[PDB]
Amino acid sequence: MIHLYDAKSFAKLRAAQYAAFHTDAPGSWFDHTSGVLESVEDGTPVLAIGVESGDAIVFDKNAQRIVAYKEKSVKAEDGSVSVVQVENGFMKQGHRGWLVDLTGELVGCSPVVAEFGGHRYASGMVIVTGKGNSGKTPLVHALGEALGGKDKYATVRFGEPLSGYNTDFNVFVDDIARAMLQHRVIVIDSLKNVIISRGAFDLLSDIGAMAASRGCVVIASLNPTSNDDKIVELVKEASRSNSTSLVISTDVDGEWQVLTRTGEGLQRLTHTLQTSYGEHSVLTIHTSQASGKAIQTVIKNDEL
Amino acid sequence: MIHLYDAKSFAKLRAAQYAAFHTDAPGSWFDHTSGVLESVEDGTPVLAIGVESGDAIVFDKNAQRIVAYKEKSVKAEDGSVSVVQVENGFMKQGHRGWLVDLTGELVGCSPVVAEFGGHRYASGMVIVTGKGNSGKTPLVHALGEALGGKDKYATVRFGEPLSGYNTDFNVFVDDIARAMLQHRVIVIDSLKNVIISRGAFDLLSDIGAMAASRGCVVIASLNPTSNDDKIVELVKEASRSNSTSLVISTDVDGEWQVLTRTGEGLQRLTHTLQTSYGEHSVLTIHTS
Amino acid sequence: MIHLYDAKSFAKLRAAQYAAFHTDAPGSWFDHTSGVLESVEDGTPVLAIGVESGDAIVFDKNAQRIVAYKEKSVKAEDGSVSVVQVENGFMKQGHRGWLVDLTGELVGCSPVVAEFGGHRYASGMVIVTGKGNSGKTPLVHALGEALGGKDKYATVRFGEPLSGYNTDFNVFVDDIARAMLQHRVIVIDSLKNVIISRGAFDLLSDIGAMAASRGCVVIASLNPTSNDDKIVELVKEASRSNSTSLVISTDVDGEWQVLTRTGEGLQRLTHTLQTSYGEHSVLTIHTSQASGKAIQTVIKNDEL
Amino acid sequence: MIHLYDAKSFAKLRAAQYAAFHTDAPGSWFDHTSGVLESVEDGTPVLAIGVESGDAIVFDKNAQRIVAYKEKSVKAEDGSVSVVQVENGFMKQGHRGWLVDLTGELVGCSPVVAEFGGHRYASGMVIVTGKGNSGKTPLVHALGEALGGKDKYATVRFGEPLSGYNTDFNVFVDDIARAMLQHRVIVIDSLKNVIISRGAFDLLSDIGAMAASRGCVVIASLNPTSNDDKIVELVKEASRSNSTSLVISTDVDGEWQVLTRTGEGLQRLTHTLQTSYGEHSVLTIHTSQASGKAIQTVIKNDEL
Amino acid sequence: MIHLYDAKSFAKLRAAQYAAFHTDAPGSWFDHTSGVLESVEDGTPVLAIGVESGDAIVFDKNAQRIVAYKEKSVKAEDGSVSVVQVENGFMKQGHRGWLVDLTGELVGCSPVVAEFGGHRYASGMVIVTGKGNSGKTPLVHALGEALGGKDKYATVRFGEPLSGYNTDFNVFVDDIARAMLQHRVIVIDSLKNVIISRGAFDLLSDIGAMAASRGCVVIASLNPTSNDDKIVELVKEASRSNSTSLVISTDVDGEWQVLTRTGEGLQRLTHTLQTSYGEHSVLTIHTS
Amino acid sequence: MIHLYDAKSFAKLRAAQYAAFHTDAPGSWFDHTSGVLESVEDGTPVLAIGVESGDAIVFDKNAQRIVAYKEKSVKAEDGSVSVVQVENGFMKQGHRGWLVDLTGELVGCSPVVAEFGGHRYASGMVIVTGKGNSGKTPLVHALGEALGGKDKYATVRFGEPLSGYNTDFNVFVDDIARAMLQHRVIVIDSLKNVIISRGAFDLLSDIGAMAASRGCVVIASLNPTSNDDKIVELVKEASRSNSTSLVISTDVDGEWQVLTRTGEGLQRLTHTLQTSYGEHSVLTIHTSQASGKAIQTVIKNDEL
Repeated sequence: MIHLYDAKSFAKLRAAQYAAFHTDAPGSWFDHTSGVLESVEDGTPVLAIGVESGDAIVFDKNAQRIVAYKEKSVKAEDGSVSVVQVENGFMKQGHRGWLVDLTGELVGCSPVVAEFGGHRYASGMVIVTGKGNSGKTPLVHALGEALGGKDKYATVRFGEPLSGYNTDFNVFVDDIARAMLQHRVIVIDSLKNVIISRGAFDLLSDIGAMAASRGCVVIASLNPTSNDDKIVELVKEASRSNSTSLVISTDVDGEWQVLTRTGEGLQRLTHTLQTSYGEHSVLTIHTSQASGKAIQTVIKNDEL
Repeated sequence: MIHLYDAKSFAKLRAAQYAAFHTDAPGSWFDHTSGVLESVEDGTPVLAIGVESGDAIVFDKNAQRIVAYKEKSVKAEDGSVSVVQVENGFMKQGHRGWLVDLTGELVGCSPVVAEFGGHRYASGMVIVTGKGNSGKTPLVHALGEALGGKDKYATVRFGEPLSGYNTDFNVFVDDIARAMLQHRVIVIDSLKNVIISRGAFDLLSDIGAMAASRGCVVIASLNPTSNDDKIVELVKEASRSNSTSLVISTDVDGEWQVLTRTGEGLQRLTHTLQTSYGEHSVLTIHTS
Repeated sequence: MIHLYDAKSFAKLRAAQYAAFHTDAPGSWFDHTSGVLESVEDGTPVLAIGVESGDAIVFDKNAQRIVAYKEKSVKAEDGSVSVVQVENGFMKQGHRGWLVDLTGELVGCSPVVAEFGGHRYASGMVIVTGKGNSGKTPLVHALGEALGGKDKYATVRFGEPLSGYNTDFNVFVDDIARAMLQHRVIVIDSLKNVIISRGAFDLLSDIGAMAASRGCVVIASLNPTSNDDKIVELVKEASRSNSTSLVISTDVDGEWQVLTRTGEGLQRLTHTLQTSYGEHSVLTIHTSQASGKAIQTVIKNDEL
Repeated sequence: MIHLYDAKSFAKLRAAQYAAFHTDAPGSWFDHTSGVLESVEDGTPVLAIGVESGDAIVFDKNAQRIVAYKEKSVKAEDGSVSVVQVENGFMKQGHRGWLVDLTGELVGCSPVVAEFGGHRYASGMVIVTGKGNSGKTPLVHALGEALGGKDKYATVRFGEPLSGYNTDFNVFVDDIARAMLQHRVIVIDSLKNVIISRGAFDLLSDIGAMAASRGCVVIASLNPTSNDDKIVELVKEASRSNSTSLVISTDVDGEWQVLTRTGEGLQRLTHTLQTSYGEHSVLTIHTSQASGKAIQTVIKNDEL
Repeated sequence: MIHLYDAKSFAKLRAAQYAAFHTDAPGSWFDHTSGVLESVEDGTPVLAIGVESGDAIVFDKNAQRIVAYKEKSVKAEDGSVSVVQVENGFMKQGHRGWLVDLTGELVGCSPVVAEFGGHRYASGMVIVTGKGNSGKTPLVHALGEALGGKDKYATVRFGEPLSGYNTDFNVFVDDIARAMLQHRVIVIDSLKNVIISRGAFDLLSDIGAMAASRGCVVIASLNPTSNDDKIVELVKEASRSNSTSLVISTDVDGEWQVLTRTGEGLQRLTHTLQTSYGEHSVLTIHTS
Repeated sequence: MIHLYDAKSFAKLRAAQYAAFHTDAPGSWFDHTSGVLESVEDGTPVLAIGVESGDAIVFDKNAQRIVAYKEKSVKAEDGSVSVVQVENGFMKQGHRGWLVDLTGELVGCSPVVAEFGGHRYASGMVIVTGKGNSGKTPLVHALGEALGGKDKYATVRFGEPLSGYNTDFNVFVDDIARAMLQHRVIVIDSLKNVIISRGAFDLLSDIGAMAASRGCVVIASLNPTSNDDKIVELVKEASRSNSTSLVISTDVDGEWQVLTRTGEGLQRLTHTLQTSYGEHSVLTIHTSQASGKAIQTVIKNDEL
C-alpha cells in the first residue's frame, strides 16, 4: 500500500530500516514472518508466483497449491482493498507476491539473515556471478552452508545437463515457492535459461522482494555465458537492479567480492572473501565499507 | 474538448496560464479540484487508469474501484459527448484520465503546487534522474517533505528488491490512482519496468496530465540503469518530454538542477539545489 | 475512383489544379465543401476515421457519431460502388476518409486556405518541426490566428503533461474529426505520442488527404525529441511524405522556413518567416520561389 | 500448371516468347485476353486479389465484386484441378491471381504493350524510381499518355496528402483490379505506404505477373524516400525482382534510363529518355541494347 | 525409424550407400520407387507436404489430393507406429514427407539420377545460385534437358513477374508434389519468397530428403537478389546445407562449379561445367 | 524436488557424485534405471517430451505413446506432489522430462556410460562440433560403435537432404524418446534445423538432463554452418551450457578434443583423440586432465 510521511515519521522509518540490518539479531525477521504465516486461517492463500505463460499459481502456508478459492476481499488502513480468487488452479483475482502482510509498515529493509566470518549478510536475492575461472556452483553451496549455520540449506536445481536436474520452468517456480515458504537459506543452481517468457521476466523482478519480505536469502548462480551483448546487458541489469546483494569473482583465484544493499536509500557495503578447495571440490570460505555508485558500475563491466 | 480562439481570447488564456504558476496562491488549484471532486454524486466515476494489459480500471471520488456502472452520457458545450460504462471491473466505454471536468476551460497550465527555499514548484510530474553518485531515493523523499510543507506526502513503492515492495504493475496503478485522488504531494520510488507493456506505455503518457489537472505533484525517481553509457541522454529528454519538470544530478556531488515548464508555450525556468546528508542518510535541501 | 485522360483532358486538369492554389479566392474551396456537407440527407455518414485498434468510427455532417446504419450502396460513373454500414458504433463496411464526394473530378489539389503577409497558404496538413531553440507551440498558435484571419481557429490538445490535456488517442481522433467538419483553421498541439498502433499509423497517412479534400488546414507541432534513429526517420518521413506543407526552424532565432506543395506534380514553393515575442510568450509573425528535391532533403537532415 | 519439355519443345517456347515482345503487333496480346474475358460465362470469377488482412476478394469479367459463389472445380490437361469458392464476400477456395486461363501454354512472356519514339515497351509492371530532382509524378503521366497512344490511360491514386486521394488499402486493390480488367495502360501514383501488411506484400509479388498475363502495363511511381536501410533494400528488391521493367532517373536533369526484361531467360534491354516541361508542369518525352546483371546492380545502388 | 548398428552392419551400410551413387545404374532407384508407389492401394496416402499456414495437404499415388481419410495405423519392426488421418482436406494425424516406405533400410543415400558429359549426378535437391552475370534460368533448363536424357523434364514456375506465372505458395507446393510423384527430373524456376512463412520453412527443410528418397532430382534457381553484397555467402552455405548438390557460377562467364554430396558421411565431389548460348538464349552444356 | 544439506550430508553427496563417474562400473547406472523402468505398473507414464508447438507427448516404459490417462497424484518425501494427466494424446498436467524417479537423492551426476581406449566417457548429451575439414558424421558413428562396445548403438536421423531422412520435428522427438527408453548409446545425426520453435528450445534444454538421468549417452553432430552471429552464439551456448560433454575438431586433421563435465561442481576433464579413415569413409578412433573455464572459452571461439 502507500504510506504517508513528514520529517519525523520519515526519520523514524530510516532508523528502523537501519536497525533491521545492522542491529537486529540475525535471522530474527525470518522467525517473525514464520510466526505470521503459521497464524493464517489454513487454506488461506499466502503466496502467488508466475508460471511460464504469465499466469500465476497460488500456495497456502504449507506450500500446498490451491486450486479453487472463492472471491474474498480485505480492506487495509490505506482504504485500499485487495481481492483474491483462484479458479481451476490459477489466480483469477489478486497479484503476484505475498498475499498476506508480513512487513506491516516496516518496508524498504534488507533484514539481516545471518552472520559469518565477522560479516552480516542480508536476506533477499543474492546473485553469484562474474566471468572467470572461479566456479559459481562450489561458491553457492559453501555460502549456503555458512549462512545456514545451525540449519540446513535448501537446494533448488534447474536447467543443467546433469542427472536429476529439472528443466521445466513450471516445476522450477513450484520448488522456489516451497523453498521460500519453508527455509531461511536457499540455493538456486543456475539462473541460466531464465534471464524471454513472461514467467521468467516476472520471476526476475519479483523474487528479490519476495525473499526480503520473508527474511530468507536466495543464493543464485548465474554464468555470463553468452557474450551476446543483448543478454550480457540482461545479466548486468539483473545483477544491478534485481539483486539485494551481489557476489562477484575477481582476477585473483579463489577471491570474491560481496556488495550488499543495506536498505532503502541506505549505503551499499562491500567486503572480500577468500576461499580454497578441499576434497571432491568442496569449497571452504575462510574467516579472519561503502562503495560509490561509480565504483559499482566499474564492477559491472567485469561481466561485460 | 476543442477550444476556439481569436487574438483577444488567446491573449487572455496566456495571461491566465501565466498567473496559474506565477501569482496564484501555492496549492490553491489542488484545493479547488478537491472541492469539485467532493461535489460528485458518489459511485460516480471520476478517474480511469490503464492496467498492464491495456484495459482500464475506474475509481470514484473515494478511491473505491467501480466494478459495475451502466452506460451514461454527458453532452458539453463543444457539442461533443462523453460516455462511461464499467462492466465486470473494466471500462467498456470511456477514456483514460479524469472522467470529470476539473480544469474548466483553463487548460495548458502548470498550477503552482508549493513554494520552498525561495522557489515556486509546479504540479504535474517531476522525474528525478541522471547518472552519477548522487542518490535519487534520498532526493525524492527530501523533496516530498519540503513540498508537502504542513502536509504529509504520500509514498508509492514499486519494483525494488527490498522488503514490502510491490512488484505487480496492476497494484502499482491502483496505488497511484488512490494517491492522486487523495494527496497533493506524491513520491514514486522507482519507475522501473515502465520505460514495454501497454499499461506501462499508457502510464508514462498519462500521468503528467492527470497530475497537472488535479494540481498535485508526482515526484518519480528513474535510474538510467539500463546502460551506464551516455545513453543517460536517452531516458532523459524522453523524461523531459513526458515530464512537467525535470530534476537531474550534476557533476558536483549533492548538487541538482531543476528545469520546470511553467505552462503551455511559456518559458522553461531553471534553478539549482544544494543538499547534504544527516543521520541514517536523511537528505536535507539547503535554503538561502 | 479512377480517372481516364488523354493529352487534352490532362492539360485541363493541371490548369485547374494550378488555379486551385494560385488564383482561386482564399478559402473558397472550404466554403464550397461546407455547402456540399450541408446538403447531405442528415444521418448520412460523411467521415470515417481510425481509432487506436485499427477499427473506424463514423460521423454525420454535424460531427455527431453514428452508432447504427444499415448497409447502403452507391454507384459512381466509374461503375464502381461504395458501401457503408455501421454496427455497434463501428464501421462494418466502407473505408477511412470522406464518405461523400467533396472534390468531384478535381483531384490532386492543395486548395488555397488563406493569404497572409503577402503569401498564399495551402490547406491540408502542415507539420511544424525542427530541432532547436525556437518553440513550436507559440508558432502554431500564431499561424493559426494569422491564417484564421476573420475567423477563430480551433485548437486540439493532445499528449502533453499540462492541465486539461487529453492523452487518450480515441478522444483525440474524435476532436480531430469534429474540428475538420466544423472549422477552416485547426491547430494540433503535439503530434508526439502518435508517430506504433494501427490507429496512429492510419491517422498519419490519412489526415493530409482528408484536410486537403475539405479545404481546411491542420497545423501540427512535432518535436524531433528522441534522437533514436528509428523515429528520427519516422519524423523526416512524416514531414517529407505525409505533409502538404512543412514549416521548419532555422539556425537564426525566430526565423522559420515554409515549404509548400502547390499540387499534384506541381512545384514546391518556399518562403521565409520572421517572428518575435510579446508579453506572456505571445508570438507575432512579421509581414513585409521553387526549391529542388535535393535542396528539400538538405532541409530534412536538419531534423536528423 | 506445370509444363514438360525436351530440346525441341523448349526451343519452340523460346522462339515464341521472343516473338511476343519483338515481333507481335503492339497491344495484340491485350486485345486477345480481352476476348478471352468476354467469352466468360458471366458471374464467373476471373480475378482474385489480396486485401490488407491477407484474405482475397474476387471479381467477374465486368469488374464487379462477387460475394457468393458455390464450390466449382476444373481439371486441366495437367491433370491438376483448380477450385473456386466465394463466401460472404471473400474467397474460401482458390488462389490469388487470374482464375481463368489467359496465356495457354505460352508462359514466361513480356507481351509488347506499345511502341513509342522508336522503342517497344513491355506489359507487366514498371516501377519509376530513383533518388534525385527529377519528379516521378510528371514522368508516369507522360509515359501513360505516350503508351496509351490512341487510347486514354487509367490513373489510380493512392496515399498522398492531396485532395481526393484515397488512403485506404482495400479501396486501392479494388481500383487496381478494375483497372487491369478494363484498360491497357494504367498509372499508379505512389506505391508509397505499400512497400508490412500481408496485403501489401501479396500485391508487390502478384501485380507484375497479373499485368503481364493480361497484356496491360502498370506504371507505378516509387520514391526511395526514407533512407532507412531496411526499406531502402525493399525498394531495390521490388525494383530488381518484382518489376517487369524499370525506369530510373540519372544524374542529368530530365534524363531517364529504361531497363526492360524481354522475357523468361531472355536479355534485359536498356535505352534512354530525354524530357522537358511545358506549362503547368506537363512533361513531354522527346522522340528522336543489353545490360549485364553486373551493370544492373550498379544502377541499383543509385537508390541506396 | 531408428536403426541399430555394430562395426559389421555399419560397414555394409556404407558400402551400399557408396554403390547407390557410384555403381548402380543411373535412374534405377527412381524406377524402383516408381514400382513401389504403383503397388499402393489407390486412395492410400503416399505424400504429405506443408502449405503456407503450416498445415499439410495429402496426395495419393496419382497426385490426387485426399480430402477425407479415416484414421489408420501401421506398426513397423522398430516397434514404432505411424498414423495417418485426413479431415476436411488437411492432415489431422501423420507427418510431412513420404507416408510410404520407399527406401527400406537403405538410408542416407544420394541415389544416382543420371549420367552426362562423363559425370554422374545425384538425385535430391540441386540449388543453382551465385552472384554475377551468368543467368540461372538458362542453366536450370539446360541441366534439366541434359539430365532428363531420353525423358522430358518437368518445369515448375513460381514468383516471377512474367505471363502465366503462379505466385500463390499453395499452388506451388501442389505443383511440386505432383512433379515428384510423376517425374525424375524437375526444374523449379525461382525459389523466391522461400528463403518466412511456416510453409516456406517446411519446404526448404523437406524437399531435399523427399527428392532423394524418390530418386528424382529437383533443380532450383535461387537468386541472391536480397542484397548484392558478398552476402551471397549467406543464402549460399544455407543452400549448401539444405541441398544435396550445389551449382554456383564462377568469375569466368559461362563457367559453373558443381559440388555434390555422394552420401551420408561420404566424400563431396566437385567438377566444372562450360557453357554457351545459341539462338533465343538456349544454353548448351559442353561435354568432353 | 528440493534437497536439504549440512556440511556432512553435502560432503557425502560430493563423494557419491565423484564415484558415479570415476569408480562405478561403466554402464551400471544405465542397467539400474532399466530396472526401475521395468518395475513400473504398465501403462504408467514415464517420459514426457515437447513437440514443435510446445505441448508435450507422453510415453510408457515400452516407448508406446499414451493418449489418455486420468489425473493421478503422488506425494514425495519433499512433501511436494506431482500430477500427471494425459488427454487427447497430450499432457494436460505434469512436466517435461522423466515422470518417474530414476535418481533418488543421487542428483548432479554424469554417470559413466562406457570406457574406451583408456578413457571413461560420461552419459548425458555430447555435442560433436567445430569448424573445419574434419567431418562430424563419421566421428559420431565411430564414437557410437566404440562406446557401444558389446552392444549396438541406435541412430536417429534428422534434417539432411539424403534418402530416408525424416525432416518433421514431431517424428524426431518420437525417435529420441524411444531411443532413450531402449538404448544406452544413441547417435543423432544433425542437430541442424533445431537450434526457433518452442519444441526445439525445450529439446535443447531438456535432453542433457534426460540422458544423464537415464545413464545413456546421446552423441549429436552440429555444424556451425551459418556464420550468422545470432546462431553462431546459439551454437557456442548449446555447446557450453546444454552439453554434458563436448567433442570439437582441432587444426590438425583427424584430431579431436574431448571436454567432459564429471559432475555437479566437479572438474571438467579433457583428453585428445586421433582418427583415420578406412574404406567407404569408415572412421576409426585409435587407442594408445583439467581445463580451466578460461581455457574452455578459448576452445569456444573456434566455432565463432
